[PDB]
Amino acid sequence: SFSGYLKLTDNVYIKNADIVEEAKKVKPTVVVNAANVYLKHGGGVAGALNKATNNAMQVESDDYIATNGPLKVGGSCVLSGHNLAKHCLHVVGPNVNKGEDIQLLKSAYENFNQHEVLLAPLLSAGIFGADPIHSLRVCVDTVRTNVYLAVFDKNLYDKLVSSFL
Ligand SMILES: O=C1CC(I)=CC=N1
Repeated sequence: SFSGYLKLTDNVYIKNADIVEEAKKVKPTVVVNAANVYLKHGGGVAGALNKATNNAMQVESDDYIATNGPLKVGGSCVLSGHNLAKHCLHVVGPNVNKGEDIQLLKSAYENFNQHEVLLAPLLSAGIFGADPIHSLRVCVDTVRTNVYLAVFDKNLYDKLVSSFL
């Protein structure tokens, strides 16, 4: 299963790792994508996960959007995990850089509760513009299922562990 994770709470674990590399090594049941409402996997975690699937995630996502329309901010959808996981839970955290409401971060993390165990990034962190310390606090206070957080940035990882209440 997952290795080298630091236990934060009863159910939240954290590691300084590239989520693509974590997914290829573990091949978890669920890998969470930091998605936008259009499932346009351009940059950040989404661009990286999609590129690891040789664009298969984008092809599948475009078919999903053609059929169903866009997701809601705070919403999610379950798609194939391709070569990374059994499934990919595409979760839309609020993008602060696009003026979206940070209050929706709790709704976004609520999606994780429908899955027993997940490999995930910190929602709304990185290019989404929210404070990662706040995202980790919402995560531990919202997610009740087992979440293995992969934090790409080492300096951020250290700051998150050292400041965790
Ligand atoms: O290139 C990337 C970005 C991020 I954020 C996580 C993993 N790979």
